[PDB]
Amino acid sequence: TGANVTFKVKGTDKEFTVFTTRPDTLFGATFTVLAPEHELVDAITSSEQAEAVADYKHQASLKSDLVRTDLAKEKTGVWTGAYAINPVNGKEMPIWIADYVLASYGTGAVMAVPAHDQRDWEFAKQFDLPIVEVLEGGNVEEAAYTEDGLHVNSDFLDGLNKEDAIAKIVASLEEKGCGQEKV
Repeated sequence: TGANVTFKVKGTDKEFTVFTTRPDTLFGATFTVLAPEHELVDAITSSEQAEAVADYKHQASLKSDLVRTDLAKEKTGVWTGAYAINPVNGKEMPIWIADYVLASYGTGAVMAVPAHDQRDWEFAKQFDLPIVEVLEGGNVEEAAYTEDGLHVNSDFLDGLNKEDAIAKIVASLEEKGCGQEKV
């Protein structure tokens, strides 16, 4: 009961898809995270980042899934040198690779919404990435707010609930060809 969302890689011919349960949190997506093992990684890595990205892929391949998805472990990762385009507002989002995302978790790609996902939150805090609230009810600078609330900072989604916003966002994307609901 989710949605596939497609992100273009800025300045290239490349794209990747993320599967998300919460397409309505799209305006809160401040970066994207690919599993170190994702197919796209080598293609979009900048020449400056290439060596750190290779050391990081090596290090992550030395860790089991269970270790990598252990919430208590320090968050770890490296910037690819590339940016993704948010299909709803064209904003640029850095593309990082990180342990905590597995190649088998969905598409191996997540749109990170640190304000409302604990793992993304901890990664954003670790790496000083921006945190933007889109569901009201919490204090996202101090703790991820992982519950439902009315939308804010979300343009045409402002004031709606989960069911409503999911409907509108999905329509907006299917019409553009940048998304679609998947089961």
